[PDB]
Amino acid sequence: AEKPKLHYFNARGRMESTRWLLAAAGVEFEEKFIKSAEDLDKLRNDGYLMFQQVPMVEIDGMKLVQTRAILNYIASKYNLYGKDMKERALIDMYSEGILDLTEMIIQLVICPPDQREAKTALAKDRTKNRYLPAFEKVLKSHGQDYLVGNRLTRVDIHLLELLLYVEEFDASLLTSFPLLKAFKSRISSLPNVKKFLQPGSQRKPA
Amino acid sequence: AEKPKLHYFNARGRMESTRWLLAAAGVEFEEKFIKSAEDLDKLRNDGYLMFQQVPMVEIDGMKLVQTRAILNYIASKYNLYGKDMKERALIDMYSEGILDLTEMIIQLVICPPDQREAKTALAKDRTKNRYLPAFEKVLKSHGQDYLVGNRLTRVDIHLLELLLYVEEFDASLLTSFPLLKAFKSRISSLPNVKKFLQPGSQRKPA
Ligand SMILES: [Cl-]
Repeated sequence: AEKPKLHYFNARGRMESTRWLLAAAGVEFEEKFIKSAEDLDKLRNDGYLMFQQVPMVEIDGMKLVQTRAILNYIASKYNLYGKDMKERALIDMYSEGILDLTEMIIQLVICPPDQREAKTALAKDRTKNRYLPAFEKVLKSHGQDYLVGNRLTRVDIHLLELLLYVEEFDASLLTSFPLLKAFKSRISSLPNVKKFLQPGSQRKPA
Repeated sequence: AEKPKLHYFNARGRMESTRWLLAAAGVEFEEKFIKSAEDLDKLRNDGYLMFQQVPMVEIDGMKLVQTRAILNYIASKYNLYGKDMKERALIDMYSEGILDLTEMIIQLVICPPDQREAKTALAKDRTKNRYLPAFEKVLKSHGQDYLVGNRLTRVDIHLLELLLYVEEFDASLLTSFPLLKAFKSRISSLPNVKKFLQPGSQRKPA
């Protein structure tokens, strides 16, 4: 199938950034949900999971695991990875910061309830004082609609996804970043993104 | 300077994989060690650290942070990232597995002493039963000297580095993987790698 096939639980988890990037690229995709231990064991026994873990994406004859490998391939394939290696260096630097903050926020519910408060205060401080200032500064410096190269790249999508999660986590964290507010509304208005934001899409709930 | 400039503590930590890749590529580099809080604050105040953290590498007019961004740029620049995006997909999938295991092993000393035993047993199980079998299988399947494309790529260097750390951590973990033993000796014998393995190089101690 030329539709990529996404193997994961029926949940956001580690697959959601790949759903976002495919949706932004206008690429229809199929999901095969892991609903049982037998589902996972079959993928493992069939040799489909190089390190016995999901996300796995079947695409272009490959069985790709590791979300960073999956995202890199999708971004290159659909021209969302910039035009040269210096542009990719900016995209990667920006993207890695976003993934680090996203990981901290996701880790809050996997962490035991008695440490969730302490890691929540830390995640909020890092959001307000380390990560969002860096991206506000990028947008303020060049004044362009997109993070890199004055055109849509993968990291605009990664940032929108993060901004949506911040709004779920604590909407007040966004109030002091006006260029990021405007960015969120702009990227949300891209036709493929608008479609993915609508109820009924493959976007997964919190 | 066309020598890249590596900003970090005088320690392996998160900079060592970049030292390895530059050394394997035959690229002379300069180190500027953070020896004081003033050193770090200056980098931060001067706007050199996008997310206020090191590693940072000055290269080709850029101030690159996030080790994955740094490594991606160095690999592309010095032709250690394969020849097409499908080859990069394999390189990335392999590399991400290696980084995940390396992180677990590094985390053992940062973790408090009273949990080091439990995470050590887990790291050893993952080494023996998840990660090293995957790479033994890659080498066994194609029987070639290198992981990807039958030529040296970044991930051969990442794997050698991991194999050296496994040998420090618990040398018995390697005994059942004969193709990985042979791989370690082969990659160690590359002229640029031999040089980096010699006492007196910029390779950092444990
Ligand atoms: Cl990457």
